[PDB]
Amino acid sequence: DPDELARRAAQVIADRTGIGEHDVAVVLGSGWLPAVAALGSPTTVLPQAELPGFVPPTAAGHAGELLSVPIGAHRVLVLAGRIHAYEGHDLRYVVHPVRAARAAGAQIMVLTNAAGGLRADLQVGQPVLISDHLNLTARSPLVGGEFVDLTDAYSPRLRELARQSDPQLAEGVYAGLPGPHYETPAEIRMLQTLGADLVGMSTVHETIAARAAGAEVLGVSLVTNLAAGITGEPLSHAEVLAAGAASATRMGALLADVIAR
Amino acid sequence: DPDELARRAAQVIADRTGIGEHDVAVVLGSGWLPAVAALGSPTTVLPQAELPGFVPPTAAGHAGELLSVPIGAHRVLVLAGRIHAYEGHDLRYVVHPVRAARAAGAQIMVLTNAAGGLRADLQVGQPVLISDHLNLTARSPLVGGEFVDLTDAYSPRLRELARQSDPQLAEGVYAGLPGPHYETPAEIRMLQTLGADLVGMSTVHETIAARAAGAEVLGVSLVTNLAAGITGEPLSHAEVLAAGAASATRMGALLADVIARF
Amino acid sequence: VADPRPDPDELARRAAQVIADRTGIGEHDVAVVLGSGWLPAVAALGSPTTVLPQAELPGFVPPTAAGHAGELLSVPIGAHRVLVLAGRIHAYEGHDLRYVVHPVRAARAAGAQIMVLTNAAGGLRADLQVGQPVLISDHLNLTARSPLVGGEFVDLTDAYSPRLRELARQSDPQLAEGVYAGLPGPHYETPAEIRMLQTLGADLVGMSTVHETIAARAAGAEVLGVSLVTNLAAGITGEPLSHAEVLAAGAASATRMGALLADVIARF
Ligand SMILES: O=c1[nH]cnc2c(Sc3ccccc3OCP(=O)(O)O)c[nH]c12
Ligand SMILES: O=c1[nH]cnc2c(Sc3ccccc3OCP(=O)(O)O)c[nH]c12
Ligand SMILES: O=c1[nH]cnc2c(Sc3ccccc3OCP(=O)(O)O)c[nH]c12
Repeated sequence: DPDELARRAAQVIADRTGIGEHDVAVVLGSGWLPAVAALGSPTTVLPQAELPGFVPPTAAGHAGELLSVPIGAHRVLVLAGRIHAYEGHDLRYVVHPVRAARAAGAQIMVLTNAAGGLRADLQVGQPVLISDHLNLTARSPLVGGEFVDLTDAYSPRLRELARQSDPQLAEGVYAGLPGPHYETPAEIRMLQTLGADLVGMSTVHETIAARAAGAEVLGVSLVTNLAAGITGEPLSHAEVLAAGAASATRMGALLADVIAR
Repeated sequence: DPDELARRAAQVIADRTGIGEHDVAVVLGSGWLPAVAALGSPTTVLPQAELPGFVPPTAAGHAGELLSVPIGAHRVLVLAGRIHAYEGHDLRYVVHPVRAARAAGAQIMVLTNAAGGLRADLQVGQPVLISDHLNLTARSPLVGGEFVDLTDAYSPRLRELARQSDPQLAEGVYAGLPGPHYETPAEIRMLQTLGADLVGMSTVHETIAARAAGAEVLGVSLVTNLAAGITGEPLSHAEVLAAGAASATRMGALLADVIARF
Repeated sequence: VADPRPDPDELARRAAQVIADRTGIGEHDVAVVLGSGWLPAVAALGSPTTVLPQAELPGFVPPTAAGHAGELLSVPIGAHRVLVLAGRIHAYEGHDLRYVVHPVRAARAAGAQIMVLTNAAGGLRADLQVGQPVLISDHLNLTARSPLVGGEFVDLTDAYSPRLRELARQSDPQLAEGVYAGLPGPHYETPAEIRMLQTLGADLVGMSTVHETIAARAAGAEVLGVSLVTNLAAGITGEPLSHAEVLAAGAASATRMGALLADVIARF
């Protein structure tokens, strides 16, 4: 049962961290690990694999670690790594970390990801606030009887708080696709026609599950590339990884400052 | 085998209703269930749970009802309560009511549903004829070697007969999505771009199955809410049940008067 | 009844071994998959040195179309040894995508560097005629599926090699190109769905190819895609044609396109 597995996970988290309740959770995606160094000093770090119901992250740069971090009056559950629908897991396992974080007390989820830019004026390494999403997976993490409203799924209030730390932050609609193949240029033109600004392979189900469980969501993409058929700056793979790591390191400090309110 | 479970269901329907043949079937959506109280004078009520093929092996709670209702010269099979794709069951169970009804002689399927309104002229509590659909589920109820042309899937002839009962009935394109989450405002703007007037969580597979089985389809949406991000108010299942309950007597009357014209 | 879930790479290796043994050819550098309406193309490719039933190869689900569909032919074309798969299986038949893309993976394991993937399609774009062959410039995968599993990534830029389209147009410079929308099927589209597909940039609509292209690119093969327009899509206006006119136009185009592919492959 998803709710009971979430309650068991939250019990182990409380016991292993010695913290009764974490009021904020952060899921770090691909390219986001460098944010850890700037978020704060962890009081506990443990493998996700030792938590009930957690399929260990396997994607390159997903540590598969949970960090407990004090940030002002807040106790922040940091999930360094997530699992993806393209790994073949039932969506109940994909959204279990978010349900476990809610059961551990998290009222606000920061969901981070890597994304393709669908606009030629986005830059590799640019952080982009998620204004909304397009679920283009033909799936839901919810079952019969769970009829959840996704108006303001990405809290306007949280984007406003982020812009108090960096008022220049861009925003965009994130298209969640199944993957794991990348898009054809014709698919990228279609996504622009459907009103998407960003493309990736996570987040939409985690957002739906977070809203169904009564949590507010702040979504942040790191643009790792311009999407198929959009020509962008000639960068080496080292320049792409370096630009991403520098933004992820800066965004850790920004998230710490925003969470601290 | 879907066709054989349909045939066995039709045999039991004939035996328990004492009616050899039903020429019309009505599927009542969430938001149309209360209309069963106001749709003619039912002579027989059968539990779907006692009919072959109706309940998925891992079905949740109690199955629905089937009623036999005389409406004009017609004997109507009314399916009160249905299986949705969002419950996770094979689409054979979503479309079994349509296939069982066809095997019992139904040449016309009235498929009803609740919908979010996208087109500006469509109001909460308005019945809307379905002109066409967008299947946005990436699924089909048909298996290999079952082909069907979906040109005029929603019989123009039946929409014209409905308009003899109420000549001001609007019509719109219905987008069938998986659900059960409601849409983001961004997804609603996308659906407007793709030409949807209505959004919901049923019907598209039942329509495909009906056409494949040789039945004509009338689709009727009740607008239970404006689509996400139009008012800015959140959406709830309570709105669908509330709009259905309030409209039940009107919608029952409409379905009776339209079916009488078939 | 149970699906054994064989490992794709090993099933492809074993299939390529049986293909080498039964054809007496160690390597096939080109593969051709002939879709619906494409059987007339077979004779113009050349004289086959081996013909065998697909069903006798490991991992091959037999195509449902019988006769000369469901065959593998080994055909010499210039300096090349060409693996011709007459018929395919479809996602609508309900099989796991590993079976849908297994023929392409088996062909790659037998040495195929280039895949020619042909299909039937409905025409959306105003200029397209029933019977017209159309080069695939790009695709829209509208199935919400992938034939790739966790950790397998592929860039689908130029999935349909511009080089191979240019070689096809050297053999017949009037060949049109268009974007193929791959749908699950097996129902055909409503007119409203077809107006949607036009908005999303599709010129052609069918029930195959997209997963085979993804699997081909992931395995390192170049792809040439060709649609035969068998019908105008739902709601698309055109001259009324009889069933006989439609079928005859297709068969004559398939014959010509067989000769064109023989000439193009000789220049690969
Ligand atoms: O162009 C692009 N198309 C589609 N997806 C992307 C991504 S995200 C991505 C891609 C492959 C694997 C994992 C990914 O994300 C993991 P997560 O951060 O969401 O946990 C970047 N660029 C593109
Ligand atoms: O705005 C909307 N978006 C998407 N679906 C809807 C529905 S339908 C619906 C909603 C909740 C639960 C079940 C529903 O369908 C059952 P049925 O009537 O088709 O049997 C109304 N409004 C919207
Ligand atoms: O209008 C159309 N809509 C959608 N699909 C089509 C097809 S393809 C097709 C249809 C039924 C069965 C199989 C099919 O594909 C065979 P293949 O050549 O890809 O192996 C033609 N016309 C339309």
